[PDB]
Amino acid sequence: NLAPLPPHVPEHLVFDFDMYNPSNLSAGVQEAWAVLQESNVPDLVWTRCNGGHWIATRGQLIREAYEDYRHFSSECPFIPREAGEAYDFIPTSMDPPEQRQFKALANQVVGMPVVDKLENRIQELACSLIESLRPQGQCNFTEDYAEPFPIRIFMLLAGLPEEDIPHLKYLTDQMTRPDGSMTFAEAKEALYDYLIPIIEQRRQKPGTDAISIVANGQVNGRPITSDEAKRMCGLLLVGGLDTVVNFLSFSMEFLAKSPEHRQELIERPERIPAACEELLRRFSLVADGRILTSDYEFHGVQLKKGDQILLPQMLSGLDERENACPMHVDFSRQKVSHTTFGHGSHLCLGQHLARREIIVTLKEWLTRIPDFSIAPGAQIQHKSGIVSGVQALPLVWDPATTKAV
Ligand code: HEM
Repeated sequence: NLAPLPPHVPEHLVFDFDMYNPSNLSAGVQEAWAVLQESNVPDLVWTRCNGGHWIATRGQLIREAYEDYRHFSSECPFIPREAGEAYDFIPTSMDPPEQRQFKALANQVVGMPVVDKLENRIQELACSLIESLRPQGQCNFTEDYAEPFPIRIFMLLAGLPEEDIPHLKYLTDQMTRPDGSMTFAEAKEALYDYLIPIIEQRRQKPGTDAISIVANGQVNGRPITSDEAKRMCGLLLVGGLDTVVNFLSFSMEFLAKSPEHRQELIERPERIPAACEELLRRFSLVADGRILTSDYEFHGVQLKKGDQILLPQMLSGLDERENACPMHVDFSRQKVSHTTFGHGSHLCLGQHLARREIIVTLKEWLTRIPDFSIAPGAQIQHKSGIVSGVQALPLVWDPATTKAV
């Protein structure tokens, strides 16, 4: 389904890439997206899929566009346009200076001090989850750890019932990896229907949870409104349920295939932090964009007001001009360059929480289950979207080789 080429788009700048169903998906989602970085592809292209939009294929441009909010606005960050228009999460749908105020409050509920406070709990859940799987000798990583671990920690932070996970997770997934079952506006509607009552109650009888903190916060000297609280909370929800979840599978899929990398971390644990960054670079998984606020010429290409442009955060670290041998995982890289957590005034607020959950998982898993692999006959399938993911990850191991700690 290709849309007719706009009058201002040069025919030679056309490359029909479908961010929701890339061609070589079978080889891995990152590999599938990296085709945009082949010699035959210009730095800035236009695809006719999903309504027609631009795509910046180089780290340099991606960074530039993200730094220039004057021309590239957050107002419409999702593709297709229908989704981006219905998109109203705070603070991502807003540009600075406005953005700053809300960013500050959000940082209060998921910032560093909060992570430091939840450390022991994160460590406890990881250990408990793993120890319970260790003797089984097998599991579907995606549903047995990748999902429960980060999500339960979030529900704990938000003070929400673990019984709502299935419902909430489904709605989130429809927003990043659309099933066609429902439009973005509907998924968004459903999620807000869930939050409104809760925020209401949290305004009258406040608690210590992130939701209470947000629902009763102060922005620009005055108090936050219900709508504003609802829109910010909706964003924390999507971030807490559909980000770390997927990243952990990509990483575990790789560690399961690379004994030498597992070994390296087991012997030189001081390398884990560095390893975490390299994996964040190699298995980057986010791709959203911006909207042109006016006609603007970007690197020789003429962009028209209203044009939407995808700035794949995942491509920056795969660009050979930024990292030599991009597809190779090297824990000892002198300089690990990436924009996995974004770039510009919208740099990820939950990156500290994320890194903590990743580093804990790596350390605690390899301690108890140092040797594991992917189940025979299983074919690991990836899925593309605003946030890419793994369908399932069947792992197997000899319990006799595990270590109860
Ligand atoms: C590996 C995990 C994660 C990745 C790769 C990631 C990636 C990103 C990216 C690329 C952005 C920038 C989007 C843009 O500029 O349009 C972002 C924003 C954000 N992330 Fe994360 N994120 C992760 C985990 C989290 C978690 C766990 C939370 C917390 C619940 C979270 C909350 C946010 C928020 C609130 C923003 C919006 C900040 C703003 O608009 O100013 N993220 N994230």
